[PDB]
Amino acid sequence: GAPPIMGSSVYITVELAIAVLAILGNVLVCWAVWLNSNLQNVTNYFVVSLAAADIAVGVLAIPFAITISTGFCAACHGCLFIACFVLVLTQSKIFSLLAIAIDRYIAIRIPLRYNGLVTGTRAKGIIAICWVLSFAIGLTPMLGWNNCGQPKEGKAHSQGCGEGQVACLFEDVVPMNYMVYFNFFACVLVPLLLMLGVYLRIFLAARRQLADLEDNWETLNDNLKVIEKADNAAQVKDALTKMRAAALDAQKFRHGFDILVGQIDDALKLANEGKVKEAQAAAEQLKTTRNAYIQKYLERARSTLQKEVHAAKSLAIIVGLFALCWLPLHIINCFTFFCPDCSHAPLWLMYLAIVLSHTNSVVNPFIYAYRIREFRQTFRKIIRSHV
Ligand SMILES: Cc1c(C#N)cccc1-c1cc(-c2cn(Cc3cccc(C(C)(C)O)n3)nn2)nc(N)n1
Ligand SMILES: CC(C)CCC[C@@H](C)[C@H]1CC[C@H]2[C@@H]3CC=C4C[C@@H](O)CC[C@]4(C)[C@H]3CC[C@]12C
Ligand SMILES: CC(C)CCC[C@@H](C)[C@H]1CC[C@H]2[C@@H]3CC=C4C[C@@H](O)CC[C@]4(C)[C@H]3CC[C@]12C
Ligand SMILES: CC(C)CCC[C@@H](C)[C@H]1CC[C@H]2[C@@H]3CC=C4C[C@@H](O)CC[C@]4(C)[C@H]3CC[C@]12C
Ligand SMILES: CCCCCCCC/C=C\CCCCCCCC(=O)O
Repeated sequence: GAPPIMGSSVYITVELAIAVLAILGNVLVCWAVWLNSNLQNVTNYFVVSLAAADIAVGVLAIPFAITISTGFCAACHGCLFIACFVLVLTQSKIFSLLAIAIDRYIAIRIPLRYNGLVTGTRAKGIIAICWVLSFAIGLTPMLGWNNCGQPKEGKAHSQGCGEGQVACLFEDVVPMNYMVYFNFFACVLVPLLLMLGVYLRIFLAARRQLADLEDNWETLNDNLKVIEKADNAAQVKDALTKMRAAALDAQKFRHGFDILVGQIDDALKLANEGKVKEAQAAAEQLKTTRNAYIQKYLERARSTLQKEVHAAKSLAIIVGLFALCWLPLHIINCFTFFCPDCSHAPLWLMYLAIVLSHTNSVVNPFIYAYRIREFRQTFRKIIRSHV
């Protein structure tokens, strides 16, 4: 067996590199929100809670991980705390991520009421409430769901540990049924699936709204055809009534729809009197209102929904990379736990899976920079002005 300090040295050098980049990158996220009022919306308060958790990974959870890989003699419950602290920070990120998905779902489903429902003061109260539950979830082992009542006394002796001490190792003190049933299944997988449902519902909503617009637009332009090409009064009235509801429905900028419906009322009135050619010609005045007001709403509405879709995809990539960085390690615990006949994943793979999970704390800054113009532009200023 190769001197264990050769593998540890690599693992540790890598952990530190990752802690450095987690700190830098998420500091930049915070500095960017601090400085650009275009980034000071509720959604980004959760971005900031997320970046704080990732700063805390680099400043505390990674040094803790390095520590608890040595097996050092430690009081069992102090071992548990350096083992479990990172579970808190991770739970924090899961709640931020879920909050964000719900925020954008409210934003696209009821845009009209979002600013009176989703306020900065309520966001901050939700964040605080989430941090406190994260401490309760990730430190639950401290409350007694732990292996400190059944230490490995042979192992503690072979290391000369004091009395009451254990060799301090994540899997020796944190029970694996906590890690699998409670943490993984219930505190991680259930929320990720929820977030999956929510982003589903967001994309469906957006897809339905865009079609509604495109329908309303076609109701508008086809019912005109029916008018130009009629020779009967009632044909004109019928086609106009179907433009008016499709106009009021799209209304749900004002000069544009006032004129439009008013001109439709104008033409409806003419058509009820049997003035076919006089209604057909008043209808034609609508086309002028279409080109100048309605088609510009169609397009800005389309543009806003495409931006929400693009934004929601950017945030779902954050959640997928969270899942990618953490599932291997969860999957390993599931084998450790459910297959006592299987050999334990080898050390080298544990190294790989642990460092992989920690790299998640580096990736969010890059997503913002690659996918969110306002962040990317801010990031450039901060770098230039303070190289
Ligand atoms: C925390 C967590 C979460 C969260 N949040 C989610 C899923 C799984 C885990 C998680 C984490 C760790 C772990 C172990 N170490 C210290 C360390 C470093 C290098 C090598 C070694 C040895 C002794 C070789 O095993 N041990 N750091 N994290 N171990 C396990 N099974 N699960
Ligand atoms: C604000 C931040 C920097 C505070 C950080 C405090 C951290 C590093 C402290 C608080 C609790 C501490 C632990 C409490 C108890 C023990 C048991 C002892 O046998 C070995 C050290 C160990 C495991 C400590 C390690 C350091 C520790 C984790
Ligand atoms: C989420 C994406 C990246 C997929 C990740 C799947 C990974 C974690 C899977 C693929 C193959 C798996 C390994 C296959 C075989 C063994 C041997 C067994 O004795 C312990 C589990 C162990 C060591 C598995 C650990 C988890 C593993 C490495
Ligand atoms: C959406 C997906 C990623 C959710 C997570 C899937 C998890 C729960 C699945 C993926 C593959 C599964 C493992 C496949 C094989 C074995 C070996 C068996 O002897 C014990 C169960 C165990 C260890 C399974 C446990 C559950 C498992 C780890
Ligand atoms: C913004 C910071 C939020 C502060 C949250 C503090 C709430 C902590 C909630 C439950 C913690 C449960 C674990 C208690 C550790 C006790 C240590 C011991 O057992 O010796």
